[PDB]
Amino acid sequence: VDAEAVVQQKCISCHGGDLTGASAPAIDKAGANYSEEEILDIILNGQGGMPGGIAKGAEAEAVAAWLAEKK
Ligand code: HEC
Repeated sequence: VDAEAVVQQKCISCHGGDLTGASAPAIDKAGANYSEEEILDIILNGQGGMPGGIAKGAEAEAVAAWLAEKK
Protein backbone atom coordinates (compact mmCIF):
# COMPACT_ATOMS: atom_id res chain seq x y z
CA VAL A 1 0.00 0.00 0.00
CA ASP A 2 1.16 3.62 0.06
CA ALA A 3 -0.51 3.73 3.46
CA GLU A 4 0.65 7.18 4.46
CA ALA A 5 -0.21 8.67 1.03
CA VAL A 6 -3.76 7.30 1.35
CA VAL A 7 -4.09 8.67 4.90
CA GLN A 8 -2.56 11.99 3.69
CA GLN A 9 -5.54 12.30 1.27
CA LYS A 10 -8.30 10.35 3.14
CA CYS A 11 -8.04 10.31 6.92
CA ILE A 12 -6.37 13.69 7.34
CA SER A 13 -9.38 15.15 5.48
CA CYS A 14 -11.13 15.02 8.90
CA HIS A 15 -8.47 13.69 11.32
CA GLY A 16 -6.20 16.61 10.25
CA GLY A 17 -2.85 16.53 8.35
CA ASP A 18 -1.31 15.79 11.74
CA LEU A 19 -3.79 12.97 12.72
CA THR A 20 -4.20 14.94 15.98
CA GLY A 21 -7.95 15.29 15.37
CA ALA A 22 -9.57 18.24 13.57
CA SER A 23 -13.14 17.46 12.45
CA ALA A 24 -12.77 13.99 14.04
CA PRO A 25 -10.97 12.26 17.00
CA ALA A 26 -7.17 11.83 16.92
CA ILE A 27 -6.00 8.51 15.38
CA ASP A 28 -2.30 9.40 15.85
CA LYS A 29 -2.27 6.67 18.57
CA ALA A 30 -5.07 4.47 17.17
CA GLY A 31 -2.60 1.56 16.76
CA ALA A 32 -2.05 1.67 20.54
CA ASN A 33 -5.76 2.07 21.43
CA TYR A 34 -7.05 -0.63 19.05
CA SER A 35 -5.46 -3.49 17.03
CA GLU A 36 -5.16 -3.51 13.21
CA GLU A 37 -8.14 -5.90 13.24
CA GLU A 38 -10.28 -3.23 14.97
CA ILE A 39 -8.91 -0.18 13.12
CA LEU A 40 -9.27 -1.98 9.78
CA ASP A 41 -12.86 -2.83 10.70
CA ILE A 42 -13.49 0.85 11.62
CA ILE A 43 -11.99 2.04 8.29
CA LEU A 44 -14.05 -0.56 6.40
CA ASN A 45 -17.31 -0.12 8.44
CA GLY A 46 -16.80 3.52 9.53
CA GLN A 47 -18.01 4.63 13.05
CA GLY A 48 -20.55 7.30 14.27
CA GLY A 49 -20.01 10.34 12.00
CA MET A 50 -17.30 8.49 10.00
CA PRO A 51 -18.75 6.96 6.78
CA GLY A 52 -17.68 3.36 6.36
CA GLY A 53 -15.39 2.25 3.58
CA ILE A 54 -13.57 5.58 3.17
CA ALA A 55 -10.70 3.41 1.91
CA LYS A 56 -11.40 -0.03 0.33
CA GLY A 57 -9.21 -2.90 -0.90
CA ALA A 58 -5.58 -3.33 0.25
CA GLU A 59 -5.70 0.46 0.79
CA ALA A 60 -7.65 0.01 4.04
CA GLU A 61 -5.38 -2.86 5.17
CA ALA A 62 -2.18 -0.88 4.55
CA VAL A 63 -3.66 2.15 6.35
CA ALA A 64 -4.80 0.08 9.38
CA ALA A 65 -1.53 -1.88 9.62
CA TRP A 66 0.62 1.25 9.14
CA LEU A 67 -1.50 2.80 11.91
CA ALA A 68 -0.95 -0.34 14.05
CA GLU A 69 2.72 0.73 13.96
CA LYS A 70 1.75 4.42 14.60
CA LYS A 71 1.37 4.70 18.40
C1 HEC B 1 -14.36 12.50 8.22
C2 HEC B 1 -15.56 12.29 7.29
C3 HEC B 1 -13.55 11.24 8.50
C4 HEC B 1 -12.69 10.61 7.63
C5 HEC B 1 -12.36 11.05 6.23
C6 HEC B 1 -12.04 9.54 8.36
N1 HEC B 1 -12.55 9.53 9.61
FE1 HEC B 1 -11.90 8.21 11.04
N2 HEC B 1 -13.40 9.02 12.35
C7 HEC B 1 -14.18 10.10 12.05
C8 HEC B 1 -15.04 10.34 13.19
C9 HEC B 1 -16.09 11.42 13.30
C10 HEC B 1 -14.79 9.35 14.11
C11 HEC B 1 -15.59 9.13 15.37
C12 HEC B 1 -16.96 8.56 15.01
C13 HEC B 1 -17.93 8.63 16.16
O1 HEC B 1 -18.68 9.63 16.20
O2 HEC B 1 -17.95 7.66 16.96
C14 HEC B 1 -13.73 8.52 13.58
C15 HEC B 1 -13.19 7.43 14.24
C16 HEC B 1 -12.10 6.70 13.76
C17 HEC B 1 -11.44 5.66 14.51
C18 HEC B 1 -11.86 5.20 15.89
C19 HEC B 1 -11.67 6.27 16.97
C20 HEC B 1 -12.76 6.14 18.02
O3 HEC B 1 -13.92 6.40 17.64
O4 HEC B 1 -12.42 5.76 19.16
C21 HEC B 1 -10.41 5.17 13.73
C22 HEC B 1 -9.46 4.05 14.08
C23 HEC B 1 -10.43 5.92 12.50
N3 HEC B 1 -11.45 6.82 12.56
C24 HEC B 1 -9.54 5.73 11.45
C25 HEC B 1 -9.62 6.44 10.25
C26 HEC B 1 -8.73 6.25 9.13
C27 HEC B 1 -7.45 5.44 9.15
C28 HEC B 1 -9.23 6.99 8.08
C29 HEC B 1 -8.63 7.10 6.69
C30 HEC B 1 -8.72 5.81 5.87
C31 HEC B 1 -10.33 7.77 8.59
N4 HEC B 1 -10.51 7.42 9.88
C32 HEC B 1 -11.05 8.72 7.84
C33 HEC B 1 -14.23 10.84 10.88
C34 HEC B 1 -13.47 10.53 9.75
